[PDB]
Amino acid sequence: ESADLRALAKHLYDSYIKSFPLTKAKARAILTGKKSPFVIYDMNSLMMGEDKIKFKHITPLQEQSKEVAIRIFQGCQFRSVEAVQEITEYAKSIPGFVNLDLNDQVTLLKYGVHEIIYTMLASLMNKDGVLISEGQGFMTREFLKSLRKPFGDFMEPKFEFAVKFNALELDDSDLAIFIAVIILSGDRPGLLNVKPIEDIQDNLLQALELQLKLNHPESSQLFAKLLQKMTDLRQIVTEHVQLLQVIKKTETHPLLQEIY
Amino acid sequence: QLNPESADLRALAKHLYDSYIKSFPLTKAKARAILTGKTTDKSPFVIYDMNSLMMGEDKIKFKHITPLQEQSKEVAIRIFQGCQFRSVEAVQEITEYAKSIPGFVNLDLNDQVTLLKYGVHEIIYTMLASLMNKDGVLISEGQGFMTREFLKSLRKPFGDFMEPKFEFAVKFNALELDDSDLAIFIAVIILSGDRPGLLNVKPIEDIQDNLLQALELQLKLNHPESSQLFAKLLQKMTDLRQIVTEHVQLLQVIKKTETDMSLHPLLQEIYKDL
Ligand SMILES: *C(/C=C\C/C=C\C/C=C\CCCC(=O)O)=C\C(=O)CCCCC
Ligand SMILES: *C(/C=C\C/C=C\C/C=C\CCCC(=O)O)=C\C(=O)CCCCC
Ligand SMILES: COc1ccc2[nH]cc(CC(=O)O)c2c1
Repeated sequence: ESADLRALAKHLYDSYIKSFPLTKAKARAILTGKKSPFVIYDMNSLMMGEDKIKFKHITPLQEQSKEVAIRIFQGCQFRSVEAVQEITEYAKSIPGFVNLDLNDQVTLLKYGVHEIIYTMLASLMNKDGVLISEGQGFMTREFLKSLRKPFGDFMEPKFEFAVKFNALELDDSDLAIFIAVIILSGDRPGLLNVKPIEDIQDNLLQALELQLKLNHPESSQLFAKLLQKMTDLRQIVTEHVQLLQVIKKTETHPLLQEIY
Repeated sequence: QLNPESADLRALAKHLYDSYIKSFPLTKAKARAILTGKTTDKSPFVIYDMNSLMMGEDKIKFKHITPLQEQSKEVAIRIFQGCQFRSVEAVQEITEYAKSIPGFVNLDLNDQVTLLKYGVHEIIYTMLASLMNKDGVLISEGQGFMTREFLKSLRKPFGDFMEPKFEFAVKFNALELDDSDLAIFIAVIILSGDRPGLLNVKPIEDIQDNLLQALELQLKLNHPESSQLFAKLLQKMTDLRQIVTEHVQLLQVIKKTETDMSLHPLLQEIYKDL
């Protein structure tokens, strides 16, 4: 069976590499400084970042808000929607996932993408900032935290999580299995056939356990610690939805709003 | 097979179970015995409505399980004040249990308080599942049984307090853990280290790691054929967090809607800036 677990782990890694452009290994090389990314540390930096390197985001569109805080918040949305498709492609590569009731596949993705988005966003963050637009840029943590109204605190919670999550020192091969475990959560509301879902997650967990023991022999109970982080993830997610709610108190296209 | 390493983990498991039995008067084993209505000496009086409640005070005498307020003129309030007193008593039991966790009393005094402050309700909900089945919950140390529907029809504010507990319990109980398992799981909850405001996270994480090791072996030896029970159990910890958060919000509403109802100081201190 150990062979089958290593096969699964390898398969997930390969798929993870193909589905996600910017890996943690790549992101870390850039973050530690081991072509420097454009650093957005203030307002003028931003404006030059958009101009000197048209960030493939919302910035191009007219009739927006031309208000930095609002445009930054919306760029986060554009990228999130983009990430959702990468996550979806990856999910279909998970053994058994496609064979699940189609409604359940949609339910799992619906409730799983936010947890995965923040998990992976941690790979692109350090206590000082976050990598943006395929790593071409680095947006300062301080800059983000200096945004007015409720925008100054929308990213901070992700940073706090990232700092702690990153302490586990997971690599892409570990993350590939962890992400799949998140997707196959049988406790998502509205599921029609929980059994198959838990059966797959059980096999994924077994693979994750072996992966962490072979990959980090020195880290006692790393498996247990990683699973505990699920608590942190869901907290950051619900917390995110709440701010997202309060946002409907600022009033920050129709087809665009439909898309995002 | 057996080695000095796993031997130490088994000794710790035994210690924790022993201490658990000494700290908690109503174990899951006793709870299930009463619930499975097996015997004729352990039969609880069932409170499923007002009249039953009225007569319950007679049969399953409540040594003021509900704060001395005589006829508090309100079922919802009396029941509520009743669960408050029980919670305080449970906090006392858990506190006694915590001191038995190797290394716990050796940690910084402030962290000791922090760990109890954030771990207490999570443990209470975990153990409360031992006293529940899909139809109700044992009360007054097992002498009584209050139905889920009765509690569910209390009143706008209160009628919603227990449902989330029951929902959790039905799923958690599906794991079929026994007291020896829970003693370690509860110890793991207490020694988190990821609690807000901890001064020295390191020593705490070292203790928890050893407890997680103890829990892992325990589950595999006690539940041979229950694949990934360990991981499924740890995932339940997020369910507990949810319950607590939701319960806190309910309390805020009660605080404002019932300005004439006192809330226990101990509990108030625990929820403060939580
Ligand atoms: C926006 C919110 C989520 C990012 C979505 C997925 C995370 C994984 C990779 C993308 C990160 C790179 C990037 O941020 O573009 C978070 C923000 O930092 C807002 C900035 C707006 C994006 C340029
Ligand atoms: C209160 C309702 C629910 C119980 C609340 C908390 C559970 C705490 C401890 C359980 C023990 C678990 C263990 O140690 O195994 C119900 C009442 O008590 C009110 C009714 C009183 C009648 C007026
Ligand atoms: C229903 O009344 C209450 C009031 C305050 C409380 N604090 C802790 C609990 C335990 C639980 O949630 O069962 C509780 C119950």
